[PDB]
Amino acid sequence: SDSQLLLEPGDRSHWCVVAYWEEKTRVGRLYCVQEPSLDIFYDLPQGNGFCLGQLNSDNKSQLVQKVRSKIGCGIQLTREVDGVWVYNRSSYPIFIKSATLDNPDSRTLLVHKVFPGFSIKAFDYEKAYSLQRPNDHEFMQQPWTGFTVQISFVKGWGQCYTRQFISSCPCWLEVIFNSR
Amino acid sequence: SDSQLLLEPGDRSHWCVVAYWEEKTRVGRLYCVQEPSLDIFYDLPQGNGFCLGQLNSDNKSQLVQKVRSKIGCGIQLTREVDGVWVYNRSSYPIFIKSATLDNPDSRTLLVHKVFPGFSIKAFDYEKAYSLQRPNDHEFMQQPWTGFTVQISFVKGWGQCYTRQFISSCPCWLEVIFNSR
Ligand SMILES: [Cl-]
Ligand SMILES: [Cl-]
Ligand SMILES: [Cl-]
Ligand SMILES: [Cl-]
Ligand SMILES: [Cl-]
Repeated sequence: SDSQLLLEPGDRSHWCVVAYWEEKTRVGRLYCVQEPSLDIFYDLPQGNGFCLGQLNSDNKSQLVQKVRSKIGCGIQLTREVDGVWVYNRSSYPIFIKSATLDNPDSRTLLVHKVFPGFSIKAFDYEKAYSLQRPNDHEFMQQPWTGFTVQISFVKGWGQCYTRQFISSCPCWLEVIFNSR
Repeated sequence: SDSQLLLEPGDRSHWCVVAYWEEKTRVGRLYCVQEPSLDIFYDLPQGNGFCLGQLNSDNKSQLVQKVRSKIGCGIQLTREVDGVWVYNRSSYPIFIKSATLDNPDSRTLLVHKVFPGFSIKAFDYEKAYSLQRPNDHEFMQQPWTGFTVQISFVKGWGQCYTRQFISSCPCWLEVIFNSR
C-alpha cells in the first residue's frame, strides 16, 4: 500500500517483555508489551494477549503437557498507579520471584505463592529504581535480577520445593520490566 | 476514550532488547529494536539510533565519565539472514560474552575482545535454538544466559582482567535476543 509496506523503527515505550519457557527450553518468540494490560493464557477464547497454546514447542513431556492443560485462563499483568500487578485468573496457584517483593536486606530472594483469584504487586518502580541488596552476593553480581520477574504455573521452586531451580519447572515465564 | 477498538497489547516483531548499564546502575529506558540495524553510540555525526550521551545517568563516577566519552561512535548491531553481527566503530576494543561464541562442552563462557574496525557474530539463531552446555552448571541453572549477550566498552572483565564481574565495568550493554 503506502503505510502497509513501511517497517517502523523500534522504541522505548514497551513497558515489559515476556519470555515463555518449558523447563530449559524457550518456546516461541518474545512478546513485547505496549498497552497497559496483558492476559497470558493457554487457548484463544481465554484472553486478550499472549497465547501460549499457539506456541510450537519441542518439549513433548507428559508433565509439561499436564501443566499446560492447567494454565487455562492464566494470569493478567496490569500497570496501576502503584506499580505492576499480577492477577491469577487460573484454577491453580502460580509462584513468583521478584526483587521488589522482598526486604532489601535479605540474603536471598523468596518465591511467593499466589492462589487462584489473588493478586500481588509483581513490580514496584520506585523500589526498583533505588534497590540495593548488599547482603545478596548473587544479586550484586547479576543486577539485572532487579528488573526480571520469574513466574511458574502450578509448580513452585526453591527452598521447600522439590525443584531447586526455576529451569526445572514445566511451564514458566521470564518478565523483563522497563524502567519507565 | 469514547470509541471501541481492536486492541493488540503487544507484538513479537522486536528482534532484540537493549539495556544500557553503568557499573551496577541501569541507565535509561530499554530500547526494543525492530529496524534491521542499530547504531549504539556516545557521539556519532548525524547519528540516528541509541545515543548513550543523551541519557542522564545517576552514576557520577569520573571513571564512568571518561569511558563514556571514549565510546565515541560506538558499535553497530545488525540482524542478518545468518545471525546477528556486531561491528566495532569505536577507537577502543569492546568485549563480548555470548553463549554461541563458545565450545558447548566448556565449563564457563569466555569473554572475547573485538578490535576497532573488526566484526563478530554475536548471536547465531541455530546454535542457540537448543544449545546445551552440560559441563556449565551456571548455564543449566540460568538458561536465559543462552539468549543474552553482554558487551563492555573499553574495559574487559573475567579471567584475564582485574574486574571479575560484568557489573564492575564502567559502561556496558545487556542485549536480549528474540528467536527467529
Ligand atoms: Cl520512543
Ligand atoms: Cl532441581
Ligand atoms: Cl507480532
Ligand atoms: Cl579474545
Ligand atoms: Cl570485581
